[PDB]
Amino acid sequence: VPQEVLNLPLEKAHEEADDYLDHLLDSLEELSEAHPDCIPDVELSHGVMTLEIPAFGTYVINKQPPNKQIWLASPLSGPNRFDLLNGEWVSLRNGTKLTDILTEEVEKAISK
Amino acid sequence: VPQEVLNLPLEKAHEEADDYLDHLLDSLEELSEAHPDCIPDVELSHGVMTLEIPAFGTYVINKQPPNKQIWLASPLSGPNRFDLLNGEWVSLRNGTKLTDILTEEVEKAISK
Amino acid sequence: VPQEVLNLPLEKAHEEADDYLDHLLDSLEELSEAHPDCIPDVELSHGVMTLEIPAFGTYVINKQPPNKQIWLASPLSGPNRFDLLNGEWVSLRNGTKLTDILTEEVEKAISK
Ligand SMILES: [Co+2]
Ligand SMILES: [Co+2]
Ligand SMILES: [Co+2]
Repeated sequence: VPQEVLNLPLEKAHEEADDYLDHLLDSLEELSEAHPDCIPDVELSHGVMTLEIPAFGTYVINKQPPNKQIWLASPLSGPNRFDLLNGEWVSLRNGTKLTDILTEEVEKAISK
Repeated sequence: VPQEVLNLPLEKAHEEADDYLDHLLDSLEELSEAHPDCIPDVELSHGVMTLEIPAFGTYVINKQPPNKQIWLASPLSGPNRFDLLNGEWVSLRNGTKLTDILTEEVEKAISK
Repeated sequence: VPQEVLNLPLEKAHEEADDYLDHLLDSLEELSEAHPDCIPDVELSHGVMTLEIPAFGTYVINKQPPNKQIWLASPLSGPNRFDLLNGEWVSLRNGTKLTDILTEEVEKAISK
């Protein structure tokens, strides 16, 4: 019934997971230079993001319906799922930032 | 297969968000007296509740499918989304009770 | 587009609730010996598990779509719903492990 809501420059919020992934893509395809191209490819299609790291295998990162929201399948650290706590994404299993998991794993490759 | 469950005075639980909103409506349309009618209207239709506060703009409060459950769009403090912690509703972003956000904002109007 | 993901021995993850319930069933139908058969039956069909405890009434335990995931209806302690925290399931209301609720309630029967 109210109008003084839809004459605002109105907008559907983003999906909180969607926003993480897009920020990860340009953070990661930027890191897709600091390899001797031994982390050669990262692609994101429809909330599925694949990350080729030949040293370990291939990563798959998902948007997922909840008992939680972002799903990580690590060729190295295994599978894990994450939901928002205080505005960072966190393992339901134990509570670790996936930011940290990815961070560590990515840079364990740069060593090689 | 068991009967001694359905000869109980049986009942579908409520939606936890639904219960919050109904409690907010009579808490707020009661506060729709303690204004010099400068918070003139509050309506709740189908899990959408609008709150007119001319001083700031119009509030919209939603039931929402999860990465969390109650969605707040504040003409003043902006958007935010909330899920249950220990039986109160809490910003996924930072962890603040929306009870508090609403409380503060409502009474920042009573000042005027 | 990537193959070196689907020539892995691939697998859909389980539902975190599903895994809890299956572990509860054999933990409970094992306890369906340590009664003077006064906790005579426990059945699990399609993510609905019923538990007959004549002393108190019948329990129903559910897989549920979220503002949380496992739903408990206790003939004794009432209803409650639970989501993962740090890999254990926890009352949204107050934060107690349902493991504990069930544990206590089950063994309050063994007293009799
Ligand atoms: Co969480
Ligand atoms: Co929460
Ligand atoms: Co929780």
